[PDB]
Amino acid sequence: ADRLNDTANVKDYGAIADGAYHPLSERFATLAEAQAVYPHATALTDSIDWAAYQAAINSGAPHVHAPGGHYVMNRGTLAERDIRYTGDGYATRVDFSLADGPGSCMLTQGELVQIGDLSVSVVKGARTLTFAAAPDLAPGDVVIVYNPANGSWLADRDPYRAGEMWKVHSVSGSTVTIYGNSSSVYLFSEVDVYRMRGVRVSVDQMHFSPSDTYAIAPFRVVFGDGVKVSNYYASDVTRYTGLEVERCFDVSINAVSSPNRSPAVNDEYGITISNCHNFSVYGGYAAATRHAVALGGMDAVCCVPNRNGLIYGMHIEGIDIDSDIGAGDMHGNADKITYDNCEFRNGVILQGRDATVRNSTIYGVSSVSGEALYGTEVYGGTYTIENNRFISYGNGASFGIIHISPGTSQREALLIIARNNTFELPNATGSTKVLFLRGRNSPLPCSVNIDGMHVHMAPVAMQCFLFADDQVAATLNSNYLIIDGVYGPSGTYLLYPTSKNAAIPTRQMHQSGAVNVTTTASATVAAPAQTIRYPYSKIPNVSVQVSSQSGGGQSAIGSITPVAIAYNVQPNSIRPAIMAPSGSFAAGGSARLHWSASLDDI
Amino acid sequence: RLNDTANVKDYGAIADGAYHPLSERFATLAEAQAVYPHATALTDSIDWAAYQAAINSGAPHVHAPGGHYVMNRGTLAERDIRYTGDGYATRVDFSLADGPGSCMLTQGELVQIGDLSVSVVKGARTLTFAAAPDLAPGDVVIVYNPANGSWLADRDPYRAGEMWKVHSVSGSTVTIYGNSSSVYLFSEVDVYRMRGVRVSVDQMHFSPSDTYAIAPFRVVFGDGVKVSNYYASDVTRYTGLEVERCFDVSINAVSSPNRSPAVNDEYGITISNCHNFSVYGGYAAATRHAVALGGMDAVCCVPNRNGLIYGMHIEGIDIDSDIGAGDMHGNADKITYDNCEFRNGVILQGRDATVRNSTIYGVSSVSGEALYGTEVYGGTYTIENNRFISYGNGASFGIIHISPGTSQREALLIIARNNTFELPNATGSTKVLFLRGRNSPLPCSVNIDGMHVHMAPVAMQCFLFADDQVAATLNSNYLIIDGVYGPSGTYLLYPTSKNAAIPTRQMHQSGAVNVTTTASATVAAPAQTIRYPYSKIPNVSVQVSSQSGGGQSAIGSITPVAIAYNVQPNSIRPAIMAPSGSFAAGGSARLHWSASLDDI
Amino acid sequence: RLNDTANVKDYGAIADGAYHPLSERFATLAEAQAVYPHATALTDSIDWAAYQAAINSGAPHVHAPGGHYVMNRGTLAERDIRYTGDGYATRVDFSLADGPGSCMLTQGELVQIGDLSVSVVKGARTLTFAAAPDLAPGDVVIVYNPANGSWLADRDPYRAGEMWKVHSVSGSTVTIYGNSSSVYLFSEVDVYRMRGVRVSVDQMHFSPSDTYAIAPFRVVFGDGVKVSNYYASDVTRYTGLEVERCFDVSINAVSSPNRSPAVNDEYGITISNCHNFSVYGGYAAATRHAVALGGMDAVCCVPNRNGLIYGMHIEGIDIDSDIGAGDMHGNADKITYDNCEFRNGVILQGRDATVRNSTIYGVSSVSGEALYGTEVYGGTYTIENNRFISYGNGASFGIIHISPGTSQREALLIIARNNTFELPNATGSTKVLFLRGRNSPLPCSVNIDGMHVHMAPVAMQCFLFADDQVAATLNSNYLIIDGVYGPSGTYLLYPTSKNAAIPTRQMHQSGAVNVTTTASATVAAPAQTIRYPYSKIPNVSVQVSSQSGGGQSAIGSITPVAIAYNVQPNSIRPAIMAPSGSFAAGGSARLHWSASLDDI
Ligand SMILES: [Ca+2]
Ligand SMILES: [Ca+2]
Ligand SMILES: [Ca+2]
Ligand SMILES: [Ca+2]
Ligand SMILES: [Ca+2]
Ligand SMILES: [Ca+2]
Ligand code: NA
Ligand code: NA
Ligand code: NA
Ligand code: NA
Ligand code: NA
Ligand code: NA
Ligand code: NA
Ligand code: NA
Ligand code: NA
Ligand code: NA
Repeated sequence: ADRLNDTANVKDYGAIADGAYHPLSERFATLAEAQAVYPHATALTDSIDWAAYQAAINSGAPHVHAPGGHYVMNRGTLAERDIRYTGDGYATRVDFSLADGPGSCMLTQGELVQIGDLSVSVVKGARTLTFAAAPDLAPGDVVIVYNPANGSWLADRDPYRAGEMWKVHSVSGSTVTIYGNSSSVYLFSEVDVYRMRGVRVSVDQMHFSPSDTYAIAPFRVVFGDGVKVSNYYASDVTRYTGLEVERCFDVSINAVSSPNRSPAVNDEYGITISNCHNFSVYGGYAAATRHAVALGGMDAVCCVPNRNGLIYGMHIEGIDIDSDIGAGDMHGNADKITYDNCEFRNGVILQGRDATVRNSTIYGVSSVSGEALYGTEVYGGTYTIENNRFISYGNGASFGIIHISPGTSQREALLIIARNNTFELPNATGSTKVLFLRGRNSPLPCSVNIDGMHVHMAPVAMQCFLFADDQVAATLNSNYLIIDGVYGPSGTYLLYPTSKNAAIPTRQMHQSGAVNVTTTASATVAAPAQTIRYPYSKIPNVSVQVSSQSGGGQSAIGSITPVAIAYNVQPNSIRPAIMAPSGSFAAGGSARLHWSASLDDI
Repeated sequence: RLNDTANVKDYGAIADGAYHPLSERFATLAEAQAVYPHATALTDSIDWAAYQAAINSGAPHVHAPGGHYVMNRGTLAERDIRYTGDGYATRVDFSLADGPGSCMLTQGELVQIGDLSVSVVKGARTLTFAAAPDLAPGDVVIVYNPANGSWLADRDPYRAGEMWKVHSVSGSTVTIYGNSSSVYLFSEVDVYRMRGVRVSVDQMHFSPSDTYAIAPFRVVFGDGVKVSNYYASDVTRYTGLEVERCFDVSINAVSSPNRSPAVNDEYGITISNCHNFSVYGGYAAATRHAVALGGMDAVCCVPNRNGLIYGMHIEGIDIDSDIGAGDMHGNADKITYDNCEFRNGVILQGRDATVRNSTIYGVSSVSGEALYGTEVYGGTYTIENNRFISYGNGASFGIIHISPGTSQREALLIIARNNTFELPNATGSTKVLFLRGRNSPLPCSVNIDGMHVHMAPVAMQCFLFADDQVAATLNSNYLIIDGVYGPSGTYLLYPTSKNAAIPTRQMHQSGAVNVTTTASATVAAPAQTIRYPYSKIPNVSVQVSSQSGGGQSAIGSITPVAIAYNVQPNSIRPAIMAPSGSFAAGGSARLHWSASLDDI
Repeated sequence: RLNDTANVKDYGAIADGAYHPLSERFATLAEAQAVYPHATALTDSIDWAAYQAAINSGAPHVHAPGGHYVMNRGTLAERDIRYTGDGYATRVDFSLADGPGSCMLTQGELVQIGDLSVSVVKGARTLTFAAAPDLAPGDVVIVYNPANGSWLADRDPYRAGEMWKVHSVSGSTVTIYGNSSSVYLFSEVDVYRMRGVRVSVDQMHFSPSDTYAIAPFRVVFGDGVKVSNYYASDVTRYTGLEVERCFDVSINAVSSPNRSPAVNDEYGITISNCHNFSVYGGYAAATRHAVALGGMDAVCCVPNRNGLIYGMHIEGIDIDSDIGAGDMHGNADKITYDNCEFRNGVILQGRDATVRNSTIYGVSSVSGEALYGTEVYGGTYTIENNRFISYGNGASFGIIHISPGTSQREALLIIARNNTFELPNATGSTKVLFLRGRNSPLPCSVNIDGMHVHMAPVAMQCFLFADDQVAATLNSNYLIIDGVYGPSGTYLLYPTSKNAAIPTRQMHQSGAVNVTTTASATVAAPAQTIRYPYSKIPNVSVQVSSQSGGGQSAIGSITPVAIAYNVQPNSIRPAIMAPSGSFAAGGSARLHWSASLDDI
């Protein structure tokens, strides 16, 4: 920068910003005259507000301030360097309604360039990269490995491609020390390697409205490193999205208010994070037709998964539509994304690998089923669902309240961890399934650990706490199904048994009871069948014992030493009994028959 | 205006910490008014006159450079506005102001619209009006029940109602973002449109009126309100900050202490009748409530709802009528504290109240209640992953004490999972979780799973105490008490006539004891203590092995038949019997036992 | 002051990334000093001279517009101050500065006051002085024990003490916000008053001295410190940011990487002897500790206390002496990490240390320890709702490894509830949680509940290993191991002579096996494997049913009597006996069993 100023105020550069379109023709008779002031002008139709804005950026000033006003922009702006954008709050409205075509937005874009190849394959947990020749990298650069094969992350969509970003600590010869560690295997002959020298971009106290005609965010950062978004507003988001960051590293978004209100067609996102690493979204209010927070991807080099994302302390709202979908998104190109301490009105999506939601209030979508947590684009790894309060008005019948359904694209074993959750299901029926695991010709094991599943307001026996099958295959491939720490209506199966899950090892909650009996003149005195509140999927492991009715001292019953046995054991009932060693009891004696049950295959 | 930023000093402020009346500068009121037309009296301060002049320019951004502004009148803005200062050095001091509006007030728009024609059900995602409504996308629509106590009877201004942002309107049908928490009968509610103001404050320090109880910075009918890097001092009467009847409010990095006498309020920051609010990343301190969640008495004084308070350091002081530093008045629905520190105490009231992930101290009362609530609507009270520390005895009030009354409107469920309790002064009267209905009209049920008591020096009364203070019995669907640890002799549930009929699930326990046979038909082991006694006779098992665990069948010539010879809530005698005849004296065995309750 | 915003370029800075000595502008030192009285030599840089001149103006707000400021001296401010820049483009570079104070320093006031007359107890909420104290509301009062190692003996500067904000003073009694974590004997402590500076920094980039180990931006004796949108680069020696002996510190959206050789420290950001601090919303990276929680050696170098680190991405690198990226030195009390990513490793040390809701990787050592601590005071170490991933073997050091020594001051309780452990390189020597006292003087007790091991390829050594490396026995009140899942053959607790006497509670297990009778008095099933072996003989039940579950009583002419024929820690033989005589061969039954331990 041989720049003349450090802060550029857009109005000093000629902006009118009175909410009307003012072409350069209002001020200049010819294009040549206009270009003598604004060399970047291409036509006299170009708006004065745009010409001024781009002039301010072209000054080189690190800080570009747009004072209060309604800037009517019929072209996008471009910055390719570190920049801090500010306004006066909601009063600074930057409106791209009239802009059309690629780049119809406030775009800031860093540098991405392909570098030399690796000579050593990256393993999971690796903390160095080794190159065939000394790499063109310096401390602080971001290095990206990228697998250009379609679907190399997940086959569900071609742009779901594998790869990863790391910040560079140091370089020694041909070995690069990276911060963090590798989530995945990257074979050296399969991946291309890039260097990202990202731009540091900040936005604060500004309000944007997007193009009416072209689906693009009104403020967009590409190849950012150290991106800061605060106190950011959108309005008239009538097509696509209010904000997007793409192929960025180290992104912090807080106190945003960026609602989408577009027709439900293909996207409809409040804010959009695309192919980013080390991002945080907190302290704000997100709203949309479909996804208030959208975690997606685009189709370009280094379109690697969203990874290492923390979305927390957010109010996340959507609306009822025909094809109901959760307001908190996660597209399948996701790894190590965690929602924590959020409200979802309504619904959350867990997809990709290593997906987590904790400490949240989560509503079922307004479908017949009322699924509150849904995912199909499932890579595998661990899906963690902990300390949430779920509320649904649906029936959980065709799709579960939690519904996780991997398909042929699954790449690793899946483990679903669901611990200490509450489920408020006032419209539950005998078909309701609280957690529904449904493989769709899944190729690898899918296993479940439920521990702490408290169902509130259910008016009748439900189908089950857990439903587990494969819709296509003859059996579900799984290592275990654990169902523990449940509460709900009597008659609700722990696991609904089918031929598809009968072979899978299972652990099912311990249950117990006792019943008073009066003896008959019989060798065996069996209680009537005692109901098991939450039926097992198969005959449980049981105990039975005898005491007095009161718990006072008692040994013999009449002249008989009573021998406790399990006379009948069903998945849903038990008949404890006592037998005489020889002969028969006398009629009229008294006892209490105790029983317990569990399954513990793992 | 020429400038979209108005700097208060550029409008004449002195801001040197002294009172400068306009009479210092102008000989007559007319002369003053020729410069400041808003001036009313020559006593009005120059700092105030400048500040209102700045706002009156219409500038979206009003900046008060460093200085001590001595304001003896309040300021008013009724539009979107961004306020800034230079940090703690920008001190806007309303000490000398008295009367209504003795503050920096920013206020939006609220107007009544037409009535609904369809009752709103729980979970509803549209509203239907009798005629096409005067709403546009982005407006906030508020339903309001003007009947006193229509949320909770405890206080007349605890009225029912709800705010939603408008997505779209088709005919008479409005599509709302989010969903309805409640039933709203169309003949019982009024409907309002709120077109709120976007208000920001950053890098400013306020001091309130000395005489009139009003926050020094107040936003009413805000939408998209942003507060950061905000300080208060000399908060000697009421509060340091208030937002009222706002939607979408974000408060971070605040340092707004209260230090007023304990009388009627004493709030660090105050959130009154707001929806979709967040408070994080800050330090809150007060005499009573460092963070206060309250309400006022005006139209659309609906419950605080959908609130997230997280990552906060929340401090109070010891007072005579001890009360938690983290407040929740009864006009609260779906308020969640997460990852906070409370030195000392939190309150859970209203409906669907939550605290998770927090370090929570007992107040400095005899009882040392750490979590308390009485103005209880119902729904689910969730208490998870906390570490509680109390120096009290938990006797009259529990360490967790939840006590709904006649005002309860829905069944209550208390969920207390994976909590730790550090109770170095526990006694034989200590109750860890005390559910006490006060003539409650509806069921109150409990699920405790994971309750680890540390440092208790003696047997406590119980992990759970559950009763109704007035009624003959407690109305409840279940009491579950599982995953506990504490001193031996502590009841899982303390049994009384008031709770005897309630279905209960109680932690599995077990043991074993070696015995030597006597020349008897029955050989009963000594009484084995049940560490955490049950509320009634448990469901039991008994078995027999060798003492070593090596192979053993017959004992002498006798096939031993395991039985439960006696069972108490606090002990058991497992035994073995001979099928006929007697054992010989001197045989050896080990008798095993287990116990649980599982009514639900 | 003539100025409220001072712009450093208006005060003369060039800031073009080159060193410009004052000699470029002034022929003589007399002329330089006439403009810049603070100039000491003509070699002093123009950028530095301008920056110090801007601070010396008294302006509350000092703005450094975009530029690369080449500072060959440090700056000093001793008052409330707001620093701003234009973002990453404002680069304040102290590379060329050397010696003490080679940084942007802002420092408040600390003075010794009068002594206490009453010892402070745990939970105390007032302080009583021998004479009326020199304190006012809002001040911070600090008690300090100057004896070396008075917090932990491990290091001399780990001294006891505490900070509180003053609410009010009545005679000689001070009312404090919050409460006392500790006992402070009045004869052992000195008392100080801290009148801290309110300091803010936003939108700035720093680089440190090349030669002297000091943060480039440093606050000492701050109160209400605010850091946001802060960057560092070329952190080649020590750290990018440090706050020291501050109260109420909020740090968000920082990007401050360290990249120094692994020698003695290597910290991204550093918090030293602070209270009521929060770090959130950012990205921290370093050679050793991305977030460093340490201390210095000076008066009032009290423990870090009441700290919340949340929603952070925390990264380190592989080094020879692997160490966790999320630090906690032993001088820590009530520090909580929540909802963070650790690539790789976290440390829990001091007292009352917590990590929840986090994704935690094992460091790149042979053992792959993910959570480590040895400078252990005691209290409660809470580990909840985490997902651990390690590529190590957990053999010499556990995945979680907590190892108090002789310096331990209070009983230790480790609470590990609902964690998941991904251990693809686990072996028969792997220990998930390893408690290892090193001649510990006080009890160390464990509650594991919910420990789910994923990807382990073989039986591990144990879920819990607990011993003392030095003493003949481990001093402990209890070891609870519940809610586990992992490979078959993995011990719940690995038994040794050192832990054999400790009360234990171990997960309930069960099974069943079909048998066909022989012509025998006793029909025993073969040994049934217990998936997770107990540390000693479990408490068992056994029963008999039909194989189908259909009705069955007698087996031929025999009433079957269930017994525990053999019980080992790792297997069981349920059996049935005839009361007299023998079964006939060829009858059918199903023998059920269960097991648990519940000493506590
Ligand atoms: Ca669209
Ligand atoms: Ca629908
Ligand atoms: Ca008051
Ligand atoms: Ca008190
Ligand atoms: Ca160093
Ligand atoms: Ca290493
Ligand atoms: Na022309
Ligand atoms: Na119910
Ligand atoms: Na008004
Ligand atoms: Na209108
Ligand atoms: Na309208
Ligand atoms: Na009232
Ligand atoms: Na009405
Ligand atoms: Na034998
Ligand atoms: Na040092
Ligand atoms: Na028996």
